[PDB]
Amino acid sequence: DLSYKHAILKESQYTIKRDVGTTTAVTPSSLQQEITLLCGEILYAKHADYKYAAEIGIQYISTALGSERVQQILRNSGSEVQVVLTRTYSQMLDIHGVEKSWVEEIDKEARKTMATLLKESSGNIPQNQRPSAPDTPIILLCVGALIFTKLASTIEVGLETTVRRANRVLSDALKRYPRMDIPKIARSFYDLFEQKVYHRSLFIEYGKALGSSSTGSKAESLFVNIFMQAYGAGQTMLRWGVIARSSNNIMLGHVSVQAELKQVTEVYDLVREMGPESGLLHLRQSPKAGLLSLANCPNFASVVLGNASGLGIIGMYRGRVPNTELFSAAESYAKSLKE
Amino acid sequence: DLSYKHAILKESQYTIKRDVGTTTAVTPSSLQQEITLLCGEILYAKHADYKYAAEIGIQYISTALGSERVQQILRNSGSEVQVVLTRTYSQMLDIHGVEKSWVEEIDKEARKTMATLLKESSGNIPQNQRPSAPDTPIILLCVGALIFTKLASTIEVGLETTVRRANRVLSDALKRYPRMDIPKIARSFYDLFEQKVYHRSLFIEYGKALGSSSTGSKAESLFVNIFMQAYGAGQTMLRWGVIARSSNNIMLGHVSVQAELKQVTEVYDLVREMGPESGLLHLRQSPKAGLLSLANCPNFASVVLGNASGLGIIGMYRGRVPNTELFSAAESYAKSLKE
Amino acid sequence: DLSYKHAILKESQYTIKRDVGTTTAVTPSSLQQEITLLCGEILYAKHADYKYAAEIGIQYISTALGSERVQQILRNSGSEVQVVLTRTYSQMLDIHGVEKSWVEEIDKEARKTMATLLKESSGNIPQNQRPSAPDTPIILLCVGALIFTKLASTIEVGLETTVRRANRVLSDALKRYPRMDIPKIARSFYDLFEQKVYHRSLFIEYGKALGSSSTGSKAESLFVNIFMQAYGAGQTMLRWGVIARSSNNIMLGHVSVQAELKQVTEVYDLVREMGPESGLLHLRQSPKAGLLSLANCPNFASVVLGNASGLGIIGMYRGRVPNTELFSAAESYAKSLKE
Amino acid sequence: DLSYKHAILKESQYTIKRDVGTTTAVTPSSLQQEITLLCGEILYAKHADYKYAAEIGIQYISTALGSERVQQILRNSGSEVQVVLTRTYSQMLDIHGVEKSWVEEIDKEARKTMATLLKESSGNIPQNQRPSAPDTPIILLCVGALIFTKLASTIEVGLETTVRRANRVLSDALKRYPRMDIPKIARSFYDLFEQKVYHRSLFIEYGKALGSSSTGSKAESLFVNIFMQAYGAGQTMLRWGVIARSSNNIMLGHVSVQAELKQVTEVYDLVREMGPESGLLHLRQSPKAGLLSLANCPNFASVVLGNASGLGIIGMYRGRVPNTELFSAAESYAKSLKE
RNA sequence: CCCCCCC
RNA sequence: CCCCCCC
RNA sequence: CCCCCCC
RNA sequence: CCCCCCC
RNA sequence: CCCCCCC
Repeated sequence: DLSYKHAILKESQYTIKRDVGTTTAVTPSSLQQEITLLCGEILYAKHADYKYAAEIGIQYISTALGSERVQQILRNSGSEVQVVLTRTYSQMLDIHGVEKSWVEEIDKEARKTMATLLKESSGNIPQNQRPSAPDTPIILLCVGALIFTKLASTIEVGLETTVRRANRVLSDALKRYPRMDIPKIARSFYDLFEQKVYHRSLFIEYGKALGSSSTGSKAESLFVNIFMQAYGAGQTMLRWGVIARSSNNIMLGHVSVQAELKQVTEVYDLVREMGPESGLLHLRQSPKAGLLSLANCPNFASVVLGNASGLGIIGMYRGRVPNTELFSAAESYAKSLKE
Repeated sequence: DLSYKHAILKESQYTIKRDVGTTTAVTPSSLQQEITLLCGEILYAKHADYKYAAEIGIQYISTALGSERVQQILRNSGSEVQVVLTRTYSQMLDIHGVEKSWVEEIDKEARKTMATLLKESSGNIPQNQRPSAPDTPIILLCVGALIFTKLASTIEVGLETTVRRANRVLSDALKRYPRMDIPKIARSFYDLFEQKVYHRSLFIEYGKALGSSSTGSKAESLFVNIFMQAYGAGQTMLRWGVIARSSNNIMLGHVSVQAELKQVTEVYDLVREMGPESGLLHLRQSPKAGLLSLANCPNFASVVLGNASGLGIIGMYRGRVPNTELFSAAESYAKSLKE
Repeated sequence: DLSYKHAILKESQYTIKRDVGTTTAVTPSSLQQEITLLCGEILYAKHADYKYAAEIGIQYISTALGSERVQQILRNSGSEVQVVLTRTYSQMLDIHGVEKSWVEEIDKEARKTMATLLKESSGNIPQNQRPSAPDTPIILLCVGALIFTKLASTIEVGLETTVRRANRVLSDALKRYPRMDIPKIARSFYDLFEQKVYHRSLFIEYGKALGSSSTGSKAESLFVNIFMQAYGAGQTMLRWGVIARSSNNIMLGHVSVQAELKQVTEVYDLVREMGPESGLLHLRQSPKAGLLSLANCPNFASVVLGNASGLGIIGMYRGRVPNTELFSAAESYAKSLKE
Repeated sequence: DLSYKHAILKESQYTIKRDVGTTTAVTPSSLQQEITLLCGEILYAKHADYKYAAEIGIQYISTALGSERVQQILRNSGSEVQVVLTRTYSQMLDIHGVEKSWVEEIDKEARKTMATLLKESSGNIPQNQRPSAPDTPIILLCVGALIFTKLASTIEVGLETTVRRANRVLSDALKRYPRMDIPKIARSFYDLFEQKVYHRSLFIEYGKALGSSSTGSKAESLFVNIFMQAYGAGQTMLRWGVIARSSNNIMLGHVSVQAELKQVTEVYDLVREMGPESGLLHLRQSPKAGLLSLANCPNFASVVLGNASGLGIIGMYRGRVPNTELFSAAESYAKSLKE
């Protein structure tokens, strides 16, 4: 059945159309040196409103890939959003859907903070501490990638995890910019990813275009590391299933587990059939996701969760254990094997 | 998963573009006999500023490979830096991005030192002690290759190791040039490698074009020896893992180590899949590096570090030991086997 | 039937008469050295109005072919437009149908830009950067030829494609003239081609008189390359049909495809019967075009479009697929053969 | 389509007219014994200005073919240049477009060098070392033919290749004339070929009139060897395509390659249709060149370039690889077959 | 009615 | 637009 | 550039 | 319905 | 996030 369902979904002669009357903003590569400034003036000043930081990160992505490539990416993502270009005025940027009041506020706040830290201090600002640093857009996109790995999770868990992991992953940027509010920027990125779902596809295309590069700075290598940490998002049950098989859990040989193993292997075969893009299904909110669910094998899922709980892997996972006896037996065996 | 991640990174139909508006300097082979002089006038005099010694070494590399081949190397490294040629003036060199004041200072300092060592002494300067010696550019590039092997490490460790190893590796050059400041030249080379990342690719191409040569002087053989000592940079955990497997450590048979051995072998298979260029991934700061990390196998890494500590190989390695009990048990077994 | 229709259209003893009371402008060869200046003063300055750039390109064509040959070309194109010669005044040109205010504005804007770029800069303007360069009329006609290849398409697609292709085809001219507005010049050329349809015949005659030349500059070779890229305009279905036959698509052997293959071969026989001038039928808007339509073979057209979609050739083609089942089957087989 | 494009270009009832008000210089055969002297006084002396050496070689060509035949050659090349004859004065030559100051400078420099090498030396100048040697014009035309083979390439590559190949091809002349500056003479010939394009036709006519001769010296045989090495200039992709077909590359059987093979064979059929003069199309800058481009078959071109790269033939070819996956696969297969 | 991609 | 290696 | 042995 | 830990 | 010793 599962192969037939995927065959129906894949073999479609008709293309969906959505967001027909909508538009979005991009910034041409000719403005990259400008957007960098903006992407850094968000980082070293303490701003009251961090509402469009995610849009500025996506603007930098658009400068990197190019306006035409970004339009093509949005078009092939199933969304008929018409790209609107970015202009300059007196210079500053007039990004579509980003209020000019916001851009002026961010610029003025950063200029005032820079003046205050230059007047009082000894005037020895290093090359990495200024807003026009060239890795500041990647530093903002690193907060974006941290909150990207938690798009399958909830908002509160995502924000808490982003802040916790960014105090260590982004320690160097925090030292360079003492006053960068990872919570508010992470909230902005979560809002962008939820509202504009095609920007998940744009962000993934940037991740690919960055990982495929021949050279990169440490900021881009960090961004790619986090982006790849997001790969199996929304499918931790499959990873824990292969973990359970590697652990040689005895309760995998139970009668009901052996009964469901056929369709479990069917799900894994479907994973292989989709191939490399299967991992990005839940990150993209591809409607095709959910063909990879193991919820139709309650006993296998309970055994997998029990094995994970025994090994300590389960952590604070919020999934359901359908069959509690199998869960407890698997947990006991996994603890025994671990000890 | 790891094979799929590498498949995504490798199978990219789009090329990255960076350093679009930037330029760099090369020196044509027709100026090699001139750059040699410069590359040696850095070595036998005591200079206040050693800021661009690395750029002069890279200039000699550009003379060796050729301007067009160097432009091609920079282009295929993912960087759209426009090569700027080198000219002469009254003769001395006007290298782009190298201030003419610096070149004049180095030349004048070397001429004054030569006059002082000729007026006072008996006038018996041998053929190897003069700045126009033909192995002086390779002697400078040897300090560069020593600091090249420490690009994955930190700056202070790199400089300390460079000086310590250069007092023995480069003893003959030090005898020939009593006043050559390995610390400042090493600092210059570290600065060049950090700022201009495409010059890592140029330096690797010189290493290949030198190792592939049919003949070479002892300086070039030394440079190739050091360059090959840099091969596995940034991946000492994989080397220590194969060391642990060769040592037949009993704690490799632990439950958790045997649990993680599958994905460990996956990392090694990915190493084989990339092939010869895998070793140069961290040296080049290829963003694709980090697919070879064993950080997702904490128990295997702890066992490997314990085995290394028992054998005395660990030295002063600064990696983390995740599971301390496995580390201590492996260290005890490794010491027992060593004794 | 199709041969009979073409026989009726071809065997006509009566000549049509149109544009009887209309006139058009030409420029004699004696003014070529003057028109060149104008054709280049459009290219290196930033003009508010680019309305008659196409007429200036056509004026240069008229200088190249000659006034009498141009009148003959207009007469044999089915249009009874009376040629009006070009005069000079105080020197500048008074082209018929081109307001003297426009010519004065273009000349003054170019002179002011030249004065600004000479006063501020170091006064080292090369021979190719000045308006009086002899390939500037061909550079303008290259934008005209780019928008010529998109006369069967729509206006927006034509302009987008012209700009995209001119950033690469005309990179050297863009470097020579940093401020040349390919969008506005392309709009002017599209307007000319739509309003004055006999100028399509003039432009084709220039393409022939240029391709037949024994020698030419790189600009003229580029113009001929683009002009020949326009050859099969308006008939991509025939090209994709021969592509499908070359691909040996199995769905070509379907019952309905084999039913329609007879009249399909009739269309191809008509193509051969018309011969070399068949390709220029849609470019010229020859009313005889439409005898080459494959719209009366819906199943063959659907199979051809499916084959193109499978091979990736279809791109973003906007034609209709009549029979969706054949389209999908052909697409599946074409993808299978491609893989 | 390609056959129709060539049919349009070939079937033209109108002849182009260019260079109407221009003139050029020829030298009658009655002055050959004089021009020989000049053509050799360029070779054994060290001249500050080598500006018109190419014009002197072309003058010798004009003496060889004859003034009337040279005028006819210029006329049938599509250029309406009026031949101006050459006169003598007190003897020396007054060549049109060649300043008499230049001729006097060359003659005086050669006479002074001859006096210096006769006064100091033992006075045993052999018959081949004097300027009046009868193969000196052919020795100059050999540098001209070396730079002729690189007219499709760039200026810097052409000059570098000319010098590199002339140190070996023209070793005997270099021994006879120690001070002959192949770089400056090659620059002069490149300038002539770029400025006066009809002189490419004259130079080709000399190549034909020399190859058709019943007897010749070793200089003329060398000139014909180089001239024939120039035959396929500007079309190395076709030669590499037939090389790939000879290599039986498996990736030629790919789906897209087999898709494009039809129009590829169309290009080759057009090559056969034009016949012997097809090779000289790019050398002559015939505007008809570009009908032979394989740029409209990106997958075939990528496979051909990959095969060449595998066999080591690609060298340092600067063409584009459109489809990188096909290029890499073809390169791998070609290396495997080579090994 | 016809046309509609890429180069 | 085209061209781009070696001999 | 080409040629290059033996009979 | 699906998802849900850690890095 | 990754890296981190010695030669």
